[PDB]
Amino acid sequence: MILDTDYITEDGKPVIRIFKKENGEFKIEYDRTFEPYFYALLKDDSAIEEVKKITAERHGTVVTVKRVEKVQKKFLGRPVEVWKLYFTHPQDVPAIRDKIREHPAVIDIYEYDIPFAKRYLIDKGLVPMEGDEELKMLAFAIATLYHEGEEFAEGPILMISYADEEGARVITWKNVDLPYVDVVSTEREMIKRFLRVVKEKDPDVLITYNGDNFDFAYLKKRCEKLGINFALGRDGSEPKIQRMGDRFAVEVKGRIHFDLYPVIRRTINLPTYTLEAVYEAVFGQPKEKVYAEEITTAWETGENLERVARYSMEDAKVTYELGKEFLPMEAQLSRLIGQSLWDVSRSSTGNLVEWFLLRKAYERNELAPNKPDEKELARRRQSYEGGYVKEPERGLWENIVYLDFRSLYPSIIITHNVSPDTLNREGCKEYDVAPQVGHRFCKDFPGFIPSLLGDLLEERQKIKKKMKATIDPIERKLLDYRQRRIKILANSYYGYYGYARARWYCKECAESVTAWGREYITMTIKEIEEKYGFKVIYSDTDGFFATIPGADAETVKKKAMEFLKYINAKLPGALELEYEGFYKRGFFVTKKKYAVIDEEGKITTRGLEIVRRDWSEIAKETQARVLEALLKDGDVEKAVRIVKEVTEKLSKYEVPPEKLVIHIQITRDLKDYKATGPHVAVAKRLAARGVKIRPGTVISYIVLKGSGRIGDRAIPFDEFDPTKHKYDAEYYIENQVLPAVERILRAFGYRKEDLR
DNA sequence: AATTCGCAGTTCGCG
DNA sequence: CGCGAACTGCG
Repeated sequence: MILDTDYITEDGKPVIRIFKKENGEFKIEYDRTFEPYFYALLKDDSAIEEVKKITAERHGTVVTVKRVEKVQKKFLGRPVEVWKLYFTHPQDVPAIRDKIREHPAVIDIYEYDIPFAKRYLIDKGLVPMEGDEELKMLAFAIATLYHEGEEFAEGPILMISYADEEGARVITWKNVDLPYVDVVSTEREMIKRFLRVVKEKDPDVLITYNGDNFDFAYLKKRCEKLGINFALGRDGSEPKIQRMGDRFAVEVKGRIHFDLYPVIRRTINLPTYTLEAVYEAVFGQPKEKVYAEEITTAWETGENLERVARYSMEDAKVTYELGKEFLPMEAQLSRLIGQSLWDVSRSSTGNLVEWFLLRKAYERNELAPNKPDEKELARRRQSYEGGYVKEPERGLWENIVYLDFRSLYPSIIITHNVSPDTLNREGCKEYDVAPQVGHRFCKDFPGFIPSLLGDLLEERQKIKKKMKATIDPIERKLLDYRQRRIKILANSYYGYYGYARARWYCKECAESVTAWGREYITMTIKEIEEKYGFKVIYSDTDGFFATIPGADAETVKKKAMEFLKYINAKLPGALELEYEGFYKRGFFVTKKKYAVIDEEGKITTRGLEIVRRDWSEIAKETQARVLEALLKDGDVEKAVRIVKEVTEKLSKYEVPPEKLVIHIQITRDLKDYKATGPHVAVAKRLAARGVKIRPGTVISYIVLKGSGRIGDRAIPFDEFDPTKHKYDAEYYIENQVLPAVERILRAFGYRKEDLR
């Protein structure tokens, strides 16, 4: 199993290291034969010996073109000849590429920004995380001494906890009377003991929660103050702290540093991403938070350190359990994309698609288009029309079916062969023409993307077959993760086409996909209404809700099935309309906001305040209770009574403050805000006290009694003191609870004033 | 740093 | 000074 690749330099030459786990044994394979390269398109082929002779400077060393070679490649499906330029060292490419490009005899250069170690995985056809290897995992966490106003890591680390399959332990340098606590005499001894634990356990994976931006940088700065060689890497190196623009990321050579924090933020939608909230959401069990003020207080007084150590132990324990839950899924992502788990677990959609495509392009001798520079990025600013959204027939409906297309956009891409290499390609026998926008797509050969998509969807079906047939629980589950990752990847191609930073950006492809989607859904709506007598209540992009106004539940179901047989005989290629479900009742509030109830009483909500982090729990819970009384009991009277009891509890200050918290993400640097809403106001005051506020921070605040601007009486919920602060009961009535329920209960004649 | 589609709370500036 | 537009966030 390949874990990662990198390179080191030996006598001026790159040596690739392949880090592997084979038969339970860690191995480093060295490859001295791989040459960095990129491609150049020349106006005339005699110009090569001119550019073959260009040189650059790399702090000290002159940089030469090592050697050149003419190759035949495809570019967007058309044959092309280019010069492959080889170099001695990968750092030669950034030093020289701008000067080779600026040459008047060079039309353009290509594949000039591919990191050497990732280039190696692609060109050698190596796929990380393949095979039957069990990885040894170890989670760790730290507790630090924090004082408001101090610089980062001016205080000592107080405890280091770690956990694996054998249990969890805490190292600390004060006496704590617990069996899982190991006491050493100093902070230096604690770090050194932790280093020895990691060396002795020799894990393949180090799991942290936000270790990229807290734990390792804290450890590093203490190790600098204390004179510790923090040799965590299997090659004896220190953790390598890389700038990723906004934040940092930390590598441990020969291991996989698996930071759960970027993984969870991209995998689950939670109102906040504290370790306690993530653990409770994933496993359903509570985890108690101990705050920095309490930790520092316990350390300086020497009292109740057992509580701090138990919290520290539990941090490591739940980090391990979360690592066990999420690492297998990320390993399948790594195998599918063909890049290291470290990389893919820190990457966004656009990057992941692009790395998959670069590997496929290499496999097919397709030269990669370049990323856009500034002038092209501005040229790609234009938007295009998206999915069709019908204004709902608002209100309460009975006996509804939902019909939707199976994977509408992937079906369109495959059926109509939508790809930048087939777009208006001249000379073909056959074309499909996008409605409205008119783009033509050659059908004579499978386009690059449709071909990859079709392979993906076919592989996913084969995995589902192997899953049901396989006789192995571990294999069955890894297959499940793989088919889920394939679905996400296949569903990512449409948006990637419209992504202005994409190498294979194609706005014509993107808007042809949406145009066909609009044509299929609106034509299907027309057929069901005109030929089958349905009333379409609401429709959004790839599906619609419909009923037969005067009909009973069984009539609606059966005629829906008849329509499906009718319409699917008319739909071309991979387009397929499917029966998604029957809902006894549904309430449609606005576009993209509705709730339905199935025959077993399960309520599904979409777009409603109940799902949003920026609405208080008291409002969300009231909306939920109103929707239960309407959809399940058909009892408007009960729903109104519910609202009146909630508004009465608020005005008597009987609601727990925890149900009044509003969670809102900070999305940018605080000085970049043109306007200051309440969460920005809270964040700015926290940053004034020295608190680290970065994009992605979730501000959790409560609105206090007073008047004027909400932001002027908003405070972090952590600071809420029910003895010195009064929450704004009227604010949570008038701005939270009543707005969330009013738009539902208006359909039955009630105004806000009859609910207070 | 996937897309376009959508709703709505807060703040503020304008007649 | 009530109203709407801008800003903002998150489905």
